[PDB]
Amino acid sequence: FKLIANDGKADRMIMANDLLNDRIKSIMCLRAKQGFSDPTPTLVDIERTHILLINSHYKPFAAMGYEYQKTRPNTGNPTYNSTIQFSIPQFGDFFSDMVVHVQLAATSASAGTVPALPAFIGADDQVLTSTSVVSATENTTSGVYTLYTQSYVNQQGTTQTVAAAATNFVRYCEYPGLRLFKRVKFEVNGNPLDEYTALAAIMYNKFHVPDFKLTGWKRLIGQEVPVEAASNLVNIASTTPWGSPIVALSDVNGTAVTGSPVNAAITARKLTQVVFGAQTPKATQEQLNMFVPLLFWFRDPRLAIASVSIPYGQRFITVDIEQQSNILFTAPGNLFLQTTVETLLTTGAGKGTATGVLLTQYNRYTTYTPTLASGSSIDGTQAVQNIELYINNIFVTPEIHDIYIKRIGFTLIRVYREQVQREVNAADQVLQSQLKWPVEFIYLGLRPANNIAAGNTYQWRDWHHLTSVTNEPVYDVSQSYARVSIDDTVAPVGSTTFKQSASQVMQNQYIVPVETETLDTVRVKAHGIELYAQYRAQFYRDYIPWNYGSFNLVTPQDKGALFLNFCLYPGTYQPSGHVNISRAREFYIEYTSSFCDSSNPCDLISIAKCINFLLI
Amino acid sequence: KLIANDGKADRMIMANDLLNDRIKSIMCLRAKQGFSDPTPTLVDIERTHILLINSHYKPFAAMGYEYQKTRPNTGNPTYNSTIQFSIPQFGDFFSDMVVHVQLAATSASAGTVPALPAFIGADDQVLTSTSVVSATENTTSGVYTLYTQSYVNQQGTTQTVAAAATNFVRYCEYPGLRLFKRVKFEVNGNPLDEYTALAAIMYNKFHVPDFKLTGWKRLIGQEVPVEAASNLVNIASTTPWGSPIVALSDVNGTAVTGSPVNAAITARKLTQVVFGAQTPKATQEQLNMFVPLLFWFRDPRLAIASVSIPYGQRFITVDIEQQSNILFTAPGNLFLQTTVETLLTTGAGKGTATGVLLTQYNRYTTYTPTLASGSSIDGTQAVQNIELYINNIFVTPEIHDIYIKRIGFTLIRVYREQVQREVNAADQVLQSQLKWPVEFIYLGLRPANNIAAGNTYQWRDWHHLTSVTNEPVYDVSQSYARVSIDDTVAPVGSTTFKQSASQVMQNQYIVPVETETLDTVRVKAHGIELYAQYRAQFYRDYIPWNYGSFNLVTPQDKGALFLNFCLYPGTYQPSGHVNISRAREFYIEYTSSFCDSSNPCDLISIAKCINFLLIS
Amino acid sequence: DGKADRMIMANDLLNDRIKSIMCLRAKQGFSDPTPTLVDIERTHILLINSHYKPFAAMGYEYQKTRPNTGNPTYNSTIQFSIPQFGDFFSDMVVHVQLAATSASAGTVPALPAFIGADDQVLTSTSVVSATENTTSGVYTLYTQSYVNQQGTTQTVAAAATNFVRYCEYPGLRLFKRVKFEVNGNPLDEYTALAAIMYNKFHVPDFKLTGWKRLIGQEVPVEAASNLVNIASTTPWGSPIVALSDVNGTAVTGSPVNAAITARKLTQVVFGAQTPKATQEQLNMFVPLLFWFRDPRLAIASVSIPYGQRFITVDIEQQSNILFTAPGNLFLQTTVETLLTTGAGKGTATGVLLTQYNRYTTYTPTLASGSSIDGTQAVQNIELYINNIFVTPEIHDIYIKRIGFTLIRVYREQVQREVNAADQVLQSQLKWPVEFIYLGLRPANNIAAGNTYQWRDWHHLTSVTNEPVYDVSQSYARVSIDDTVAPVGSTTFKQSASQVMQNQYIVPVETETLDTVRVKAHGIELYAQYRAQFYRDYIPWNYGSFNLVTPQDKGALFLNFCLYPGTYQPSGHVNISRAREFYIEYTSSFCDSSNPCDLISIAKCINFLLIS
Repeated sequence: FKLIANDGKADRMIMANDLLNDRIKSIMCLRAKQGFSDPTPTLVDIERTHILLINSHYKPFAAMGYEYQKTRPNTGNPTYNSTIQFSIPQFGDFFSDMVVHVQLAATSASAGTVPALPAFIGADDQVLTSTSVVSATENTTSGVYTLYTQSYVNQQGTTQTVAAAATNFVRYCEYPGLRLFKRVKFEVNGNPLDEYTALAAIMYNKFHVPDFKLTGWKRLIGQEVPVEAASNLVNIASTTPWGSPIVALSDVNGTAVTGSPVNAAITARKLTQVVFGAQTPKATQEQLNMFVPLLFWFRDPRLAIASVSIPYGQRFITVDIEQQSNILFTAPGNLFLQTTVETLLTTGAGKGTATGVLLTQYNRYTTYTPTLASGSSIDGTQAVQNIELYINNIFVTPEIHDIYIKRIGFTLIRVYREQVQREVNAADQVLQSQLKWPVEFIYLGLRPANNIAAGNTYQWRDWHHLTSVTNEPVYDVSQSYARVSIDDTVAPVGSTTFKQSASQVMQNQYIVPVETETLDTVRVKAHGIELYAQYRAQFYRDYIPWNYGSFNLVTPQDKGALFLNFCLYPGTYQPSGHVNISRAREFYIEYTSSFCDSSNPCDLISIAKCINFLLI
Repeated sequence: KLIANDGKADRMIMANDLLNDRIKSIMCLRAKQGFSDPTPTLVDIERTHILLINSHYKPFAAMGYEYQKTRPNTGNPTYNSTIQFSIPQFGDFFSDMVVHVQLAATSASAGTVPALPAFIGADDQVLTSTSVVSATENTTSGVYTLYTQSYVNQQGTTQTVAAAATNFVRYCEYPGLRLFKRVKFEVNGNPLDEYTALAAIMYNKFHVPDFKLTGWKRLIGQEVPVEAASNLVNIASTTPWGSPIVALSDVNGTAVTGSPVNAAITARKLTQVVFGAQTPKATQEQLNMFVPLLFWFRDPRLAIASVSIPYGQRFITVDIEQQSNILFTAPGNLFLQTTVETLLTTGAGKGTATGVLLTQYNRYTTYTPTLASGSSIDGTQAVQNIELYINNIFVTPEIHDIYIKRIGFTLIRVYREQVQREVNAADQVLQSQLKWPVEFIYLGLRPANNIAAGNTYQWRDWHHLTSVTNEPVYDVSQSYARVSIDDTVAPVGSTTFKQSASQVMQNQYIVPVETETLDTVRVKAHGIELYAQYRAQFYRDYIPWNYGSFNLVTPQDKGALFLNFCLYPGTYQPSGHVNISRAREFYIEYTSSFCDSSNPCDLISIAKCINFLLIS
Repeated sequence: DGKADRMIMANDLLNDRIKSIMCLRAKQGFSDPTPTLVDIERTHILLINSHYKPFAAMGYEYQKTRPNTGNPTYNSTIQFSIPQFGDFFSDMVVHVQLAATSASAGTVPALPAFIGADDQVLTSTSVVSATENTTSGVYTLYTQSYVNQQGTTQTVAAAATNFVRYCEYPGLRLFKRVKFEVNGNPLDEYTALAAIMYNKFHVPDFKLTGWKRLIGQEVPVEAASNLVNIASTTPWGSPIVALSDVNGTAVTGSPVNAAITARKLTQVVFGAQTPKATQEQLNMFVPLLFWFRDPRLAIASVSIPYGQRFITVDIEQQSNILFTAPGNLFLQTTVETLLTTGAGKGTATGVLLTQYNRYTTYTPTLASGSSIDGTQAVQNIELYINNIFVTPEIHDIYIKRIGFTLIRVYREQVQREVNAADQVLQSQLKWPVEFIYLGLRPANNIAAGNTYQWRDWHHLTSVTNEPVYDVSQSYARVSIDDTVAPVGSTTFKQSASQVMQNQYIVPVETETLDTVRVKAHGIELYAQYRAQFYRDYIPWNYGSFNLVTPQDKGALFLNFCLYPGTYQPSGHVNISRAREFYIEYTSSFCDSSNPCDLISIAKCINFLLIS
């Protein structure tokens, strides 16, 4: 390797080594004539034109240290569905990031009973006991007798009696720490200095938690994390699980048989993902521990709030707590409805009925459905065992503190501004009347009202989704076959003494959450002037979060989360664009919907982050 | 209790005795110089010390942006054509660009069920319109082996040969990346910069971190996984296993290895499903893509002055791939059922179809998705819309005229690609495309078969830089059944106690196994070693891990290599390059364990070079 | 305008600055009165700005080096020279090559003991026992045997060979000790404990796959299945699809046609951690995690000359890197139940069989006398060094004017613990502390007797194994008399089977730390907080893309700076307090029966002279 510092026009413009060497010759000549003993230039002299890519320089920081502090509420024993207020103690010169520790008690569902059995299916041979319900459909024309059986069993398959004991399981909604804080408010002198609701908390969940922070984020707000599990070897090189008669076959023409398995080429095991946390239904949800961060601007250390700048008399963190019925839900436990259909094909007298003779073919089909126990609901006495505000307090030297107060003047801050408009229109133009400061960007969504409805059995999951979610089942079915000869003196091949039997049993069932988007197009208009033309919602959900923000902006998973951007660097502190209001009086967000109508009302959610100023 | 001045260590990191001296001095000068306030200025402190609590920012020269979409000058768009957009006159600058492509919903044409496979066995051959049956006698063992093959749909209903059948349709992986064969930024008739799908897949591998991946996939039409949860598989203190095998102990009291016990946790499984453009469907929905144009001027800092590239001579030209490389036929609801049955008789005629005393029966059943004959893609599928979206930046007139008169020039990065087809196991390939300083080079040796029409996995392998083979993984359902056919003799130890067993394919996965095509790579330029002969994992794993930070993603593709020559690939500030003298005689040397005359490969080399752009 | 826009953009100030400068330039006689971009940038920032500054000429090239200590082996000290090449040397990575290796031939072990007390038979292929029950008429038969994957029964004492696997992250455990020697004295050094703290905290997802490939961790491969859902059809037979009861209501548990067309994805692994008959040659590029990996902090070769600079790697034993695992050998456990109703019911001679049931599991089993190859060679080991070159003019200025460089060093202490709560003095802290990795790893995680040591060795919690079963369920009915109506008859036989289709092992983590408290020279730096504060909140809040929230439930981060991972210092623990530094813990797991290691790895600030 030889370094080449000056090769033509390209190197002259990128490295400028001829100039750099000329600057050195000039600087050493001036220092020498001016009487310096050391004529070699200073590193600053070089840095006035050229950057040094190898450089160990740094600056000393004004002496600084920090320490967290727990604080209990002024409002006594904490409960669900209440307002909890913390004082911001006088401790550090500044206070910065905050996080609230919430402790929810271990809880179980009340005792219930096995519900009544389903109604009859077939019109014939109806029998109802305490343990099963049996009906049948005859068909003497085809000779097929269909028998319907439904019963209740546990996981091991033991039949459960109607009205016997049964207990539902309990689960927390997804992201319960985000839904638990109905409203979070930082107020000084009676008025809210900044505030946000659970809609902002879930907007943050979708746009500002990259994967290198996700596992801890999920743990802070009570969302279970998946755990990877490894299986036995499913492929072993040079062998196969298939029996020999079907392996490595060739047809009569020498060609390998389509559908004939061959030996595996690699040795591999399977990975599966399991969850067993707050969102998985359990007989007893263990004590839930969450550390909910407060998503205020001053979480940034550079933006730490000077303690003397706010009186201790009226400075508070005030949190409205969601109700338990929106956080904890019952779910089916160790109780399953077994639905079995059996077909018996007879060919003799009475065929198609229960008295038909000569059974040639038998088939069984069976599914299992998790079932709710009657009268088993959540424990309403579940205690909020502990809640405490953690405040990071920063300390500085007395000299710098006095200089900082007298010379800082003000600080640039960011605040939330929320508006929710109920809609039954497929298309509408919604004046944004809570938007009233320089807006950097707006989170936008059209959440169906059913996502938060107590009648939606999937509210625990759908509440934070911004789309209409339907549930598509995926079945794992075990197929079996069996043939048996009942006459040891007659050849089975081609005889009715060569019986047939088959079975399809449900092995497991998955639920695919299928999102149907609620926004087709979005338009942003201010005083009859387009800020954003009518573009497909996919432009705001996919392209804008992809192009802007760097690691501060995450492309959202939710198909309904949209980002109306007005700045060049959405995550950074340095201002880089806004829409002032200002002539923003008539600020309109116009949408088109293929989902929203009178039968499917939705909430147009628009949350903006605005710039304001705090004078210290 | 802050400390600030504990020893030499605190003296060099915080320098608090120095800072106090500077403050005490500054207060005395200002007092001596007649200032009303002697306390220093934050700038005065920051000339030596850095302030960790600082809300300072600089005002930005007023600017705002707005997107504008335009249609091509070349009329109705089609596959296999050139589409050209003019860049309209709108803002003072134009920046990031994205192209909306809309492909009509499409399905395959009607076909037929193909002919059944040939005979497997030599005996008892029967050909039906609905099944093909053969057999293999074995009088020595008494085993009659019966082979049956037929066609079924998903529900299992038999399909008649030459009856109706329709194939499904699928898109190739990353359709938005392959759709654009070439993308041109044209000025004065000269290509100012251009790239291919090869550069697009290099970007897909190296510059899409996980916090941008979901949105990136949606922009280019790649399906996104959807996580689905199952029923509870583990329930604390119970089991799915029947009691006779649960928690057994041997005669010595030790727990039986292989005897399952109750579960200790309660868990669900998570599986992932896809159902988008790449999943075969009877009808693929209207595919909407917003394909970003990966030019350098996507950076807002590097927006192009509208005056410096005049209107009327600036164009975006896009070459569109043929339809047959984007949309593909895949098997529909038609499956080949492969069944082997073995009959173990012991009486007269054992091993033939006339065997009498049947003792054991086995059935083995696999299913293979099958293409219908004469069912192909719709060649009239229209490109329903294509529009270029351009971000337009507006600035004040005062700063505009100052910047255009003073910036002089701007650095740009341009693609420079070369593809050399190889049948040599090792070769030294002169890189003739290189004319300018090179920051880094994307490298790969892609097998020609990955883009060959004869490859039925071309829809998937086209962007892979290795040789991919397909390894089946079988989910097998095993069943057993035993029945006594004589109620007067005990079953145990009697031939009246018949046996039956079945193995049915429940599902099958395809594992894409990558075989690396590059063993070692060496970089030699102007008779100078810039990279010695190093293993391919050095360029694939080590270099992307060490350099680039969040701007350089470690590639999943095992054949993606990154030859770096700068310290910070991904930043605008230059940080190293290969100079033009060496770039004009530049060699990339490889050794391969795969490439030979039976496996031709293309050595793809795409360098990112530095050039310049004058202003007006 | 107005007020808000005057403070964010100050455009009326900017225009007045422009008007002022253009006039003063005209007053002073400048030919071009239009302002300079610098003059604008003294107050306002230019969001569109293609300006850059030229860098002093500099290039880099890597170099490969073989060790001074002869042929490399396991369980040995390997030392490298740092050759003289560039003016500075920077990032380092070590290529390790481990030979392809297989287990020695062994045998099929002895069959298990009898389960039932009756009808006990032992052959070379199976062990059979039975439990009678004349009261219920159920005769239970137990059969255990060895098979391969295809189900072919294996004979006791016949040939059988174990597979081999590597521990997880073999590149991190192989380098038992990595140290940078300068003039005899270790300038900085770390262990595998520091390497796995980097694994948990400093590898974000955009670097994860290559990291795993660098240190020998297998990477999952996504695999797609056939279609499982097809719109407007179903896999279920007609008799159970879309049923309605007698009231017209759709039947609960009756499947309907699929609404979407979807296929499944699953992940498979088949690398160094997956057991194989032959583990092919393993190639790792293990990076050395020293501070001077940052190009800016590259070490001047003149200040640390050749001959007095070395990289020394202590290599772990093979028994901690390579392990045996079950091969193509499985124990089949089968239970059959025969309910008879006639004479001799509940015994082997009972007549009238109405119900048959079979339960069958398979457990992967080790072959006897099949162990790892102790002669497996370290086929190659080489040090890669990035060498940085500069012009002679700037090197001269830089060596005379830089003075010193701040460096960071690892300081580690391991404390064997049997107390449920303790106050542990951190006696290894010489220098200012930026942050501390904390962990309480059970001694059983690195125990030779722990069959899961290949996996648990780097975990900081107590790990237990929870099976998850895939079970195939079957049913069969047969009429054995063609003259009797089957419904309601004992001639209508019943049969059912549960067969294990697969089995997963879920690693269940039990945290070993409940609360942590930090006391230093009589000062509380951290009150007694829950472990989840240090594992979840602190890594989430701090560090940006340089601090990853750890997956390990036992990884704790004791932070004392504002920007961990960045070169510019942003907070530390003064040395006075560091000399009397205590970490007080509370544990639900550690006791006299469960020893644990309190692992504390501090990152400290140190200076380094130049020239």
